Amino acid sequence: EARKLLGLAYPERRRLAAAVGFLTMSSVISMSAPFFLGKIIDVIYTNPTVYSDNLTRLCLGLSAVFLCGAAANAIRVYLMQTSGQRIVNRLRTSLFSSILRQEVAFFDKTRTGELINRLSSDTALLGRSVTENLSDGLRAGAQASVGISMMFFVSPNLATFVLSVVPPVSIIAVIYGRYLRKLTKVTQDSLAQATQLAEERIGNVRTVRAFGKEMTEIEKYASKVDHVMQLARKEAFARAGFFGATGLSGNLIVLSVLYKGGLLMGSAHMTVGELSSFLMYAFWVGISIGGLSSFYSELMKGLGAGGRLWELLEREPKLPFNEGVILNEKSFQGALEFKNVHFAYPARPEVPIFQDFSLSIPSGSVTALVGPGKSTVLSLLLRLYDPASGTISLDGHDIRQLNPVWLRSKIGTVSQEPILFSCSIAENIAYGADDPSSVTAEEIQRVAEVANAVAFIRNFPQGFNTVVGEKGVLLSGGQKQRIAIARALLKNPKILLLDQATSALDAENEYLVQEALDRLMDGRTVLVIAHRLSTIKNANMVAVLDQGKITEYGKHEELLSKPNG
Repeated sequence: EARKLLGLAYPERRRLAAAVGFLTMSSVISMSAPFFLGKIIDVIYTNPTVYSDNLTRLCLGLSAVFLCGAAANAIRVYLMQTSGQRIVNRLRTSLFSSILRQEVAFFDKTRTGELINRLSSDTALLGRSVTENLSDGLRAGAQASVGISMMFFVSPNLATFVLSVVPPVSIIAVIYGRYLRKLTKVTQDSLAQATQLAEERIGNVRTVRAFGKEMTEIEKYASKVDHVMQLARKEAFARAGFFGATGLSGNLIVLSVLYKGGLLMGSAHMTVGELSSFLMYAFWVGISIGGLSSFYSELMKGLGAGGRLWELLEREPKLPFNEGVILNEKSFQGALEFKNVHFAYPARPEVPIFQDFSLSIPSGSVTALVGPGKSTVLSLLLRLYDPASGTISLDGHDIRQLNPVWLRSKIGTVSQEPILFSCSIAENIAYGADDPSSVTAEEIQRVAEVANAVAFIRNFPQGFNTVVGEKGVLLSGGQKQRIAIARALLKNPKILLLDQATSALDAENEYLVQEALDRLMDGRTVLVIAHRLSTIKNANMVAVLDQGKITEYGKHEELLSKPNG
């Protein structure tokens, strides 16, 4: 905890030291200002002598001290703010890397709102409570120490009087401040309860009107708001008492401090300037107390934010993200098998997902699953989740030992409703390739021509640089699926995993989709998951899944003449 907070400021060792030096300089040459003002006043009022040549020099000299204080304050502010920024940036980048490196299963139990809030709000608190708050704390502490210590040096007898009435009175103020707060909380609770009755009923005007009971709601609300009104009166009385007592006490305390200082004769006589210095120091101490209180509150909030931020950066990923082996050397075309895998979602272990599999995929096949949960094979083949009780083999060797990046690069998937990123079409297509920057302009046009997407990609109102997304230029479903079809062609997937929408679409544009969605059967091992009979009659195997198991694993001819039907 506290040991790790020192680590954050370790990159900034030289910047922060200068800030503390300039802070202490400013405090020193700012708490010796009341002392000189007393001398200046005594030059002209306690005994005027015969005060025009011994006054210009003093003011002219003190102006220089004021200038130095201003410069020191400026430099301190600049250094502290820059250090805060340069710590917050590092925290933000490291937190984003740690979050993005984690496994998929973590995002199921954690909402995006919490992660975004940690990414923006809490980092500001953790970067401000280690540099831009300790300066204020140190300044407040120095102010209080120098103020109280030097207040005894001017008049000890009057300093023991100001520490016998101010302390006990301020104790009552803290006690009296909680009564008003609890009364206000009570009134606010009653108002919230009354409002919760007026939001439900407006939400159900249809049912409150069928029976004809509408006025009765008006009297119920009237009674509730009257009850809220009566409790609010008891708050006003206490507030009036507080205001009167606080004004009277302050005025009488100042008058009593002033009055006593004129009756001290002989032993400790107070010239005009010394009284002014005394009063200034009292004010300074009064400010410093509130400074300390604010510092403590801010420090506690900062520790609260740090408690949550100090966790994601130190969490081990559940499954390996790198450090694998790539066999390559060709001799690999979609030859994968299953060994009766059993697993449910890690998010929900209640209902089973896959209880049995005996499915095999050969080279140059258009094998097609069918049934009624069958879409989760997509998740398994790309190594996002992990089998619980089973084994997936790819050309003898299993997919566990392989490096996930190369495996996910070779396997390419196409769906019906694809997520579209907020960028130009000239980039989204390049997103498939290994290097999105190293793409020629004509390659995008050629790929659009292959997928027949030039009808809209070239002819935008903003051209190729159109921002595509849910906002602004809304692309149609057919076009936004044709762009996805064109996306995967650049990475040359040896295994293609299509998908079928249950809801039908317009047949006017169906020719282009039928020329890209299932016309990509260019010798690639394809596991089409569809329901149309055309794919069933235009493929090798039509294996059927039902009740979490594989029943039929024959070609189309064998399954064509079912024993029952």
